[PDB]
Amino acid sequence: ATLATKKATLVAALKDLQRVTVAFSGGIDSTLVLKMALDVLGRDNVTAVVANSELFTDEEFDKAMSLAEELGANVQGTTLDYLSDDHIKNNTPDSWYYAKKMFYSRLNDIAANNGSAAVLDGMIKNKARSEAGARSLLQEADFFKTDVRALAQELGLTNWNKVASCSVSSRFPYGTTLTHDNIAQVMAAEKYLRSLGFPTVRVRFHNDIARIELPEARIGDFLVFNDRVNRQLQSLGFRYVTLDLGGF
Amino acid sequence: ATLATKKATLVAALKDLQRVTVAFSGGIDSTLVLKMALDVLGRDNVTAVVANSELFTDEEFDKAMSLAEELGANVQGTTLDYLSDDHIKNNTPDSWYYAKKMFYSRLNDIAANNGSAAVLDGMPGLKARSEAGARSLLQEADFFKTDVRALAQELGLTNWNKVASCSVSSRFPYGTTLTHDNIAQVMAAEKYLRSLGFPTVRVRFHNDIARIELPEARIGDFLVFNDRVNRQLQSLGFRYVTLDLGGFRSGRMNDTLTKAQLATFAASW
Amino acid sequence: ATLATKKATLVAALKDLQRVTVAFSGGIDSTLVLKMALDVLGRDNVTAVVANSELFTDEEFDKAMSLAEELGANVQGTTLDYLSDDHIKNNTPDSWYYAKKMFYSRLNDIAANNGSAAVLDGMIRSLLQEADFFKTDVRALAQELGLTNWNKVASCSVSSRFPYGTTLTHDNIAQVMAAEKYLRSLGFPTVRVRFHNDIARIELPEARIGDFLVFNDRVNRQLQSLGFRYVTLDLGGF
Amino acid sequence: ATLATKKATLVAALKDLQRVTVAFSGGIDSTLVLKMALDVLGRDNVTAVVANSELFTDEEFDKAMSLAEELGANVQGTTLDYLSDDHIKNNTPDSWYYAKKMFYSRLNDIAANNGSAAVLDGMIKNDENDYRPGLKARSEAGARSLLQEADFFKTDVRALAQELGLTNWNKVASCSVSSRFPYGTTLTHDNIAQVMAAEKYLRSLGFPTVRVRFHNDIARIELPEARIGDFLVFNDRVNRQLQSLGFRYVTLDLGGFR
Amino acid sequence: ATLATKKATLVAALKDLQRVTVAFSGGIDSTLVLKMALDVLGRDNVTAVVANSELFTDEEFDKAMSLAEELGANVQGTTLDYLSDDHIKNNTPDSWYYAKKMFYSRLNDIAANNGSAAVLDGMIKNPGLKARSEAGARSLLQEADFFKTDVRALAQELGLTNWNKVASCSVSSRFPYGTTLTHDNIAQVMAAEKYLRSLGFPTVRVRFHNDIARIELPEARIGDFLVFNDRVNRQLQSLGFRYVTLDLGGF
Amino acid sequence: ATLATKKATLVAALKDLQRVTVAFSGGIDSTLVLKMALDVLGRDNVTAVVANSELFTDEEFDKAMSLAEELGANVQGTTLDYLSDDHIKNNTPDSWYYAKKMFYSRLNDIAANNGSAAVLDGMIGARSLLQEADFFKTDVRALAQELGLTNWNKVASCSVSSRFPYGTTLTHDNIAQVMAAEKYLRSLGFPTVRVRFHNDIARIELPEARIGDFLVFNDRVNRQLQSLGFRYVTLDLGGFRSGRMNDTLTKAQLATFAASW
Repeated sequence: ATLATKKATLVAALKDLQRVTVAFSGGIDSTLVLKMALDVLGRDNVTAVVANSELFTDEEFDKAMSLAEELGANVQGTTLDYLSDDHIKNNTPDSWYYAKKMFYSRLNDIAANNGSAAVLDGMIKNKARSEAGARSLLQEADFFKTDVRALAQELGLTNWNKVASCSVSSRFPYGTTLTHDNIAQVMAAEKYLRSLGFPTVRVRFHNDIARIELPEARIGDFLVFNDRVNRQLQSLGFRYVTLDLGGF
Repeated sequence: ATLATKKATLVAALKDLQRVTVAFSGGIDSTLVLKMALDVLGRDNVTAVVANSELFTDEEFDKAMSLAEELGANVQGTTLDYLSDDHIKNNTPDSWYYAKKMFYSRLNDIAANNGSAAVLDGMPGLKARSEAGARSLLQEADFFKTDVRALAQELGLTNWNKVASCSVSSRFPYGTTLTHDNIAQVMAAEKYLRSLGFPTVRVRFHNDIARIELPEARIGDFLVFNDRVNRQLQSLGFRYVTLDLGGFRSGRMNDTLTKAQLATFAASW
Repeated sequence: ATLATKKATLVAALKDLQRVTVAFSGGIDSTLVLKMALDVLGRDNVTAVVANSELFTDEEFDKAMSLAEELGANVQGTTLDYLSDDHIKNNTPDSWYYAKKMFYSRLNDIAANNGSAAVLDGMIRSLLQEADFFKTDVRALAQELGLTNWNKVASCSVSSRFPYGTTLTHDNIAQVMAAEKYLRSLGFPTVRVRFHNDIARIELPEARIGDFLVFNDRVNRQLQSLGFRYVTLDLGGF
Repeated sequence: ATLATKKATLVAALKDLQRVTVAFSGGIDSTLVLKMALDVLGRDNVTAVVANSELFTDEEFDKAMSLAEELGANVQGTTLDYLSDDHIKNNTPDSWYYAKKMFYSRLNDIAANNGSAAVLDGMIKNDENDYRPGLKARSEAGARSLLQEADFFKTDVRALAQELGLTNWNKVASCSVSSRFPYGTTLTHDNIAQVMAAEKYLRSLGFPTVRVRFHNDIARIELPEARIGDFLVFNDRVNRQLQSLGFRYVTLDLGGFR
Repeated sequence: ATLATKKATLVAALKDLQRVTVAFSGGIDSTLVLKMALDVLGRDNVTAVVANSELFTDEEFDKAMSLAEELGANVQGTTLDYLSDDHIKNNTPDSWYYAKKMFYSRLNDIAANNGSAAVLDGMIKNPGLKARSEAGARSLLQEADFFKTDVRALAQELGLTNWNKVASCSVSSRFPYGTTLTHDNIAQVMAAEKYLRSLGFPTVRVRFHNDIARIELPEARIGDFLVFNDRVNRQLQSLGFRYVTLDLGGF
Repeated sequence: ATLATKKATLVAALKDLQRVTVAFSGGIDSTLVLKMALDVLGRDNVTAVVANSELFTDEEFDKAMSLAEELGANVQGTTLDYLSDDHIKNNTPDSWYYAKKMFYSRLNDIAANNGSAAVLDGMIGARSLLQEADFFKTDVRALAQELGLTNWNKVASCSVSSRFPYGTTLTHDNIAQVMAAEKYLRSLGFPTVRVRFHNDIARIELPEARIGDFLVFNDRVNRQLQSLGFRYVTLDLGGFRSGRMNDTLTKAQLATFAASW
């Protein structure tokens, strides 16, 4: 019922586990888990694992790896072939579930081979995890979003990913099959738009059509880049480069 | 040579035919032929025919019909079912040819049944004009674009369509099947945009996506209508309503370097 | 005149007091005061109080209450009835003064009953100002204690959206407050909806007026449903 | 039927009236009436009348007078006192009626004192009420609207006007300045001048279609929504200039012009 | 006097000349002169002449050529080398006079060689009038006391609707009086303006300040221009400018 | 490889020098250097030196002075007369080098007279310990966050020489004219701006993402910079740092255009 009591619960579960493997995204939640795991169990009893895959960009992978090193953790990257699963490859509405299922399976094999007693993730109290037996100790300790912020300040944590990343699957219609090329073309398209000063952007893939989603308050400033964005996204493989009048 | 020879050639060829049926678009070229037919042959020996179909809007048909009456011609409306032809229904790159062929076939049937000696116009197989026997006396008289203007002013011609019409098939990709509903959907979307003050517009059909083409100089003014256009075309059946950042007739206004880049990009499809 | 020397004076100042009640707005300044009060005097000798009233939004009240607890403070809500004062109710040019009197009277009244030696505020008793904290010193020291979360948008009393002389009502306040919250949700954090009966006069920073065009029709219809008959934008800006 | 048939009706109606007085506003409709009257009856049996008043701008009055002379008409200016009628003075919803009556009453006296058989105006099928737009223009049993009798629509007015080579007219349809004041608000020489000077300034920046709605200390500017994007570069100049004209707040209506 | 009396004067003056050469710019004045010459003397006795040169755009020449042919006139293009005269090339305030002098001299040679009794221009009653009188050209609109009101009234009476309404201006105005005109900087300014007009901005000037282009647009159009910033920048640099700028004062 | 390994190098390099003098501009790089220097050597072994001159604004000098002292450094003002050097006064393409020579010459005299073992600067006789420790721009920000550094100059400062063409002589009047014009533009909400001086022509460079917002200010800027002495006030259609955001083809073309001057 108090932050001390919630932090006490978390420390006790970590002390009980002894050795843990932590799924590290770089957000505040996984940052808080990894820093309490290091403080309670020591550097030699925690392994931070960062997933690298086709559904996320090299930038977020590099940023998550370096943040984990900045916390003083031993960090290990692992690559998942999400496109090997037909639910992900053909993008069904259940694609995220099979991606999380494949991710947590790899984490258990790492945890089994480094002697960890559990895989830890960042999930707090607001499926594929429970099937895997991973533990969300923040959620077991009744951490809400405000308690994550309070404890992060108490431990002097200031640096984490403030932008929540989302799988590139969301830029493709459910029917659409994801390939290594159209994913890369979508990823380069969003990265270019971001470099113009639009941090919140989506390039929705509709075969030959790119449908760009921007916050509507930014579209007026965007006009100066229309021609450059058009030709650049066409060089990336789109035939039509369009702007959604509904916005982001 | 002389414009007097361009008109003399035309006058002699019309006096030659005695009775004619004229394919009337409402454009300057067909306007000019129709009034030369009337002046040379009289009302009782000219039949103006204006096509009505699903590939063009009711506005231009009603506008073309009244203009032919304004010239003093006896006018005939005929309705064509272009979608009965599978080349048109399935929007092949040859669709224009089968549309013209079906049109000239109906004109030849109308002319045979009224007493005309020829069908007149303004300008995969045999040429749809020549296969049917249609005569383009303006081109036979070697009229250039300015001479049509020079003779049209000389004859006091004032009301005609300066807007070049284009078949609604052009808003669908090659291969896409045209339906009565998606045609109506495209037509209502473009008419809505014109009512907001954008006379030059295309709503390109990509199934669930509408791709709007506007002149780039107008896109800044267009933002005030984004939300209204989005919701209006969604009520018309589109799921996503988008604006093409290349504009209407992309590349027509780019610099020399990026005009050739946009050209070779389109040369891949 | 170093941040280390400024913080020592501030820590020492609090130390003398022993027990404090802190006027907590949720901004960076009062957040730094409250967490130095907590660090120096302990949680049981600090009372953070957040004022709620008709002149400020429920959102900033809820946000200030949660932020003070996030620092680990015991937090107390207090409700002020500003409209009970006839100077405030009729929006006189001196309305601010009678509002401040009611505000500090209530905090002094809270401080008297919890044993506090003084009421503290965040102004740049203003111990931040006495220690010569500039805006640059607040940012460095708040980060130094790991503070990242605070209310960055400074609130202003809703009285400013009504002409002097106009009687303030719960409905005209609610109408103005709802109009501003809608506009902020469109991506315009700095906005005023000036109330002129049938006319809403929207003030935006001039650098943002270009971005606003895409929202003209939606803003027009939304504020008409809120009770305005005409919805207008001031060409002079904010 | 055909535009030729509509014009034949008009020619016959003019030949039957022999001598006419034409209420000339300078718009497309009034230009077509005035120039067919001149073409059929000759300059000696047509009197063009252009109204000058406090409710319309001197600019369009000067333009209409020059156009009527340019058309080859004998044109006559007459100044009306709309504000003399208290129904117009106090801007009631029925103000249009007393303005139209006073306007047509003056025209009938001009027609009575020359040899004209009828007052003609520019009113077509559909059309808008010039004092109160949004009330469909209609009737007037004391005047003849030969365009409306011949079933001229707006499209036929263009077609026949181009056919006669008419190019110069006022393309923006004018509306009485009464419409810029709320119902109940009393019209003054100062607030009219204040609104008229404000619209005249806005028109000089390249906005021919504009309304400066008067709300005492508040100016509420109505522009066509398609033009509001162009307006941004003029915000500060318009704010200052309309403030010097007496407004305290200068605002832009997010709904745009009607 | 009445417009009927002025038109009678105009008709009688043309009837007396029998065969004429008309300097045709495409404006209201030159269109009215050319049309009355055709109406009074017939197509076989009128020659329309349109000047082509480096100081004006090919677009205005082509439209002027097309207008004369539309009126039913036999129209003839003639090319003038204005920069061969140093008074013009050095861009002095009197350069326009030497341009007009070279123009009327060529018109006199055309009229001398086709049998015309006079060169006619569009000038009216109320300048570059001195060059006209020295060359003996005739402004019949001004002799008949046509004012602007009479020109417009008669153009309506003859059903004339189409003429060039935008007044063209010599490219010298895009260079300061100190700068001497060369064929390359003229070509550079003309290509830049021709590109800008192609984007939908008919009213534009590209003022030449050596390495700097200063673009003048009507202020009401500057908002529309933003989408073209990058394309205009690189195209005018490829034309030789180092900086491409937009004047915040407008046109 | 790791930020920890680079910071260890940085800590060790400072310990060896024992006492250092830091050239402090207020940017992220020098703020980082000064704060690691203070943490490793203590306030008594590092003196912060901020340059004051006619080529930079009083605002940039005061902010560097307030930031260095707030971090706990002993801060020292030194005034440089850059315009006394004809390479700077006449703005040659190598002018920046003679400005750096005159500044680093003054820093060495302070370093000789305070007992410092080296002059330190922010680069990634002078020592750039960030560059020796293999700090890239990303490592500067990551480590600057680690020490809680929040206040630094986010808009990069640049000598006013850059607003004048090569060959043009700098005067107090044209410098003041450029500084007054940029300060006015900054007050309208454009913190990143350049007013390039071309005698009677002002050429304004803004970040392209901001040019859409600028239209509302056209007339005010035109009149205000005209009162400052310009005859024509213009906006550069390439923007600030042109070509940096263009597409692959037009970034290459603009780099060709820029290379021909």
